[PDB]
Amino acid sequence: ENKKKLEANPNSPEYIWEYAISLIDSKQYWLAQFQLEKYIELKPNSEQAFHQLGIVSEKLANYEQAFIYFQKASQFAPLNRNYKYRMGYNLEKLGKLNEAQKCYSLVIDMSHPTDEVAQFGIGALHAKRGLWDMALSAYLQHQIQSNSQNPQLYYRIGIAYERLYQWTKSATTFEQAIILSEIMNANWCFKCGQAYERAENFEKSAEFYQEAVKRSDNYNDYWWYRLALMLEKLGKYEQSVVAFQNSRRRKLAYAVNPKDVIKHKEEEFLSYYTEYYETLELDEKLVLIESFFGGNISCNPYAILSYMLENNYDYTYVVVIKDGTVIPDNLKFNRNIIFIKRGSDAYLRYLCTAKYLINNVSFPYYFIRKEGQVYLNTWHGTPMKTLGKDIKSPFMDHANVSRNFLQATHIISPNRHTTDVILEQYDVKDLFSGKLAETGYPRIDLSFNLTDKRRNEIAEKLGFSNNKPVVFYAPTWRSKLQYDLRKLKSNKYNLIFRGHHLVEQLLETINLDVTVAPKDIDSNELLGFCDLLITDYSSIIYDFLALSKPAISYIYDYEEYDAERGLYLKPTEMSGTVCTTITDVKKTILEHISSGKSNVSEQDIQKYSYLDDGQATKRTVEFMLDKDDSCIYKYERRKSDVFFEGPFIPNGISRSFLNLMASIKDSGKNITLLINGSDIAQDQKRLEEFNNLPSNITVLSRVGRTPMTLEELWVRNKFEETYQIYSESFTNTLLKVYKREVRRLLGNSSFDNAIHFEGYSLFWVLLFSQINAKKHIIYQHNDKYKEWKGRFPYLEGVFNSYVFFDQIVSVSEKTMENNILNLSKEFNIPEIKFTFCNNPINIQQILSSAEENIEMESEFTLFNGQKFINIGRMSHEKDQLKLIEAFYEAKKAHVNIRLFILGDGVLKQDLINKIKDLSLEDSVYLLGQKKNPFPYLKQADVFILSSNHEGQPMVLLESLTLGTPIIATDIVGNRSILGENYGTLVENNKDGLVQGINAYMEKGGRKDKFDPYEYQNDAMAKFYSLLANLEHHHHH
Ligand SMILES: [Zn+2]
Repeated sequence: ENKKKLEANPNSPEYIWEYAISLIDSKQYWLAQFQLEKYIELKPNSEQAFHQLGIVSEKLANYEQAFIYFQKASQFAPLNRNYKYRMGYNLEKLGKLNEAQKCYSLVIDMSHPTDEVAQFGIGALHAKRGLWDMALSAYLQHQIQSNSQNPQLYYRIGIAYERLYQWTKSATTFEQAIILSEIMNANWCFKCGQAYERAENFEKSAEFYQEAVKRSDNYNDYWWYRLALMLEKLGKYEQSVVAFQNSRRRKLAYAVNPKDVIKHKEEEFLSYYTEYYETLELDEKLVLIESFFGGNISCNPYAILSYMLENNYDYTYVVVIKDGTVIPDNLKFNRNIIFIKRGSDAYLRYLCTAKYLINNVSFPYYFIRKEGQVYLNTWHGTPMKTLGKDIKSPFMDHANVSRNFLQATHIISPNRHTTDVILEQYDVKDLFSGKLAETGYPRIDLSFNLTDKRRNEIAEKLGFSNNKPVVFYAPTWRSKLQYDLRKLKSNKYNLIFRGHHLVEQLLETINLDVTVAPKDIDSNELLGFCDLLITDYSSIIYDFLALSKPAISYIYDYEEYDAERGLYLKPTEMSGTVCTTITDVKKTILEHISSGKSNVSEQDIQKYSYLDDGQATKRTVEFMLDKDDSCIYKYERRKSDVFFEGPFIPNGISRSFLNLMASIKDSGKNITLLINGSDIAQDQKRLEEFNNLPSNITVLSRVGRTPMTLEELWVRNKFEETYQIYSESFTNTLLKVYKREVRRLLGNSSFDNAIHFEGYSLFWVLLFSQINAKKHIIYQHNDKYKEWKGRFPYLEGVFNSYVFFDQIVSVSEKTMENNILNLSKEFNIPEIKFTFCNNPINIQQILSSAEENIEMESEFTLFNGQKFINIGRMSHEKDQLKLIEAFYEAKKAHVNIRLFILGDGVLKQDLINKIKDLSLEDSVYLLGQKKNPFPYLKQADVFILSSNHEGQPMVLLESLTLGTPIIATDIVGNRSILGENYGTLVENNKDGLVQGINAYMEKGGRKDKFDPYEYQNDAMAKFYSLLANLEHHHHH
């Protein structure tokens, strides 16, 4: 490329070496030979010079001079292995076979015993240079000499055959490496199908192309394309089209570009899933198995997979694994089992194609059960600590589990205790539209039916030559375990321990009689293998009680663990022998080993283990395939109404929602509330307002992003940017997002009424329009047109979405007509859709707050003539300056008067400044912010509201139920609640408030005849009139 003979300045080793290497890199070997001879004349001790001369002489086919040069280089660094190999190669090319073989032997003996030349011979170093004829010969020699059966060696042999264009030998060799493999490799299956194609065996080529795409974790369009070609050559045109259609990750005509649409990586990942969800067909002979997020293959899903394997069920099985997941022995060398990694492309496709899904915890947030899919959630044990909706530690942490139960069609239980706890503590009893059957855990079958074969294999895999008793210690995650395992050192029994992968790795096993159970052995097999079980707070004890063996509940830290996790059971009512010290554990072990007595109470077996007869897996499988209804827990579901309040900001909307919740709490219905848990967990005051809900409220929280296709992301982003109605197809595309999201959150649930109570959040307006309900209702708490043009642009999208609801309910009749005037004609909403419903009040709490809470009251209210009260925020909208000015004028005519103000705010200091101006320091008192103002509101004589803007003046009704009358400025908020019949209204000026004070002092409080129960009965009757009859379920 470059001459570099440019520097004709001679005799310089630097320039000579520069020119020589440039000649070698340009493959001008004969020309570089003379320059390296000149360098050796100058520096006759450069090891690199002898290295290059050996390379040059070998490229020049001077094999004798190559050996001489490589030898002179090797004695410059006898620890260099590449030199010794090149010595042997050039001797082999020379014909000196024996001298070369002694060289190869030195190369082998001086190599680390897992470097490739150790397990695969000297041919691996030929392969590193592309010398495939010599690599194949050495591979074949090393296989025959070692009788090796390593699949990796057969793979390297097939690679050599492939680069020699001996395709038939390459294909058959790859098939051996695959057959000899513990788990079939997707990459190997492609190399085998590729070689079979080049050999023109199309049936074998299609066979292994099919294997490759079935087991490929990542999407490979190339492999789908090659499979489709081979299927076409075979004449299978239908399957050829399917593979051709799948030769593109995205099949749909989105008419949009992914680069301009996708903002976040999660959006791209979810877009592939959503297409798979909508387009891929279910395989009626496919079963997916997942246990503990693929971290291991154990528990109930493993027992079901094992049962259906040994009974030869006609299925293909997909087992979900992670990196480094240990594989049980009975699953190796099985072509009917496909291992795919969680979260991969194959994971998403198989979640959308497997007809039968089996899990013991939960699928991730994006999983949606397709129609015709069977999802069996087995769970993973009898619960013993605080669990689910009572765990406040991460807010709404159980939400995806409650989601998964709503996605499930079948659920199994080990005992009625677990049935009650799961259905109640995950808030899904009335919503769960599937089937729950009490079959007992199939994992217990692995303990009952341990074979003498497997028992002997576990014994030799452990190192137990004698039939000494086996003691199994399996505690839960939370040093003492070191002290406890020394104290249990004994020759009388074999001690087996299983704990957390972290605990077992830093155990220091010497000085210990203990054996850490290998991770390839199931815990239920260990229960049937052992003779005595030691545990503390693990649900594995209830797998044990039906095995007629002694158990020990060793609970040294019951105080600490109960304080942290809250245990269901007291110490005296746990199973087996309850021990609090380690010396008592050893004493109890030897007592029971010698006596042979059982120590498990039969009352415990009747509570938790009455279903364990070693046949639960047949019951579960027949239940899942809808062939055995004998174990179903049939019960009556309540009808359900679903609500949305918002993010529970403490405001007028939340206070009205809480009052409505208190009024309907004993209606015999399931009141469901949908929330966004992340929007509430941030604010301490939002959580406090959320915690005031009645305890019977079923609560579901959205988890994660909404899965959307490519065009669905564009359509949504466009709508949430322009808020316009565009066409029928555009609207249907947008609404398809929210019907899918309703399914993701609720499954096949159905409700009587879906009530969007907030009326603001656009996401929840479109979502509630798609809930399967008999009636869809959305509230209006304000003048929506003023809120739209004042603060919230997205309210335009809400107005263009009122078409998707049946009723639009305002919180007052005045507000209703205002909303009709501003929205009905402008947005094509029929007048008949609009209605109103007065906000409910909690009469019992108002009455209880005023009469109870005998609290510290200022001495200046306790003694006076006429008392006037006002609660506000000093936000200028309350306008307390016009109040104190009307007071100064009203003190003239009548003087035996006092006034009190509650609250705090910005315009505070200006109030105390005005206190001295009117010289009323002893006639007006500015009390603090009171956490319970109802004692003051009852004991006062007049409640004054001088406000200029009032949104939800509910204190006005509150005071009137307490029997203390009202004077309030005639603004739109105070008139919407009072009108002309309740309370006394005045103009919004100083003179109007003085007239109201003076009119009260002559004539008294207005004789409005306000009945709090009449207002409550009217408000609730209007509410119940808005609900549905026995009408038909639908979505919009
Ligand atoms: Zn409807």
